[PDB]
Amino acid sequence: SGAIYVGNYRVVNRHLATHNDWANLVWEDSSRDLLVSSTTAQGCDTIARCDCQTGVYYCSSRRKHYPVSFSKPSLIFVEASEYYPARYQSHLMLAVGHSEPGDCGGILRCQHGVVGIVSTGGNGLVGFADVRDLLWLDEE
Ligand SMILES: COCc1cc(C(N)=O)no1
Ligand SMILES: [Zn+2]
Repeated sequence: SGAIYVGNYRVVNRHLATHNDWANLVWEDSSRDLLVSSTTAQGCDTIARCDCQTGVYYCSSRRKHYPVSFSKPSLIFVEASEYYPARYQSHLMLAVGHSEPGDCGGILRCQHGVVGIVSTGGNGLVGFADVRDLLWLDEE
């Protein structure tokens, strides 16, 4: 589990979005595993605006943050997980690291801020849903 709290937006994995999220929906995209909802209180996070390929992510299944190198966001085939069938996911970055389903929502960060959230795992990789292209998160 986990979210990004930027301005008055909550960014969650689409597959972990709650009824309140859907009832306060700003934007969602199944192909990216992302959903954004409204918040009453302003959040503490800053979104990275960069093309970094190194950062640090939180792995809840290890209670640890790990430094990783990651691929640029792309359209990637993802094998079946407990929460999605095998399918293509867009805007996905991969690193070598540990990720189980419950790790979804952990933040990947670089020197510029939040890069994305854990979205995929298995076979010794962790996949992150990028948010750095979502420039509208920084206003309004
Ligand atoms: C004026 O409150 C609007 C509102 C409600 C919510 C919510 N419940 O998620 N977020 O913003
Ligand atoms: Zn960066």
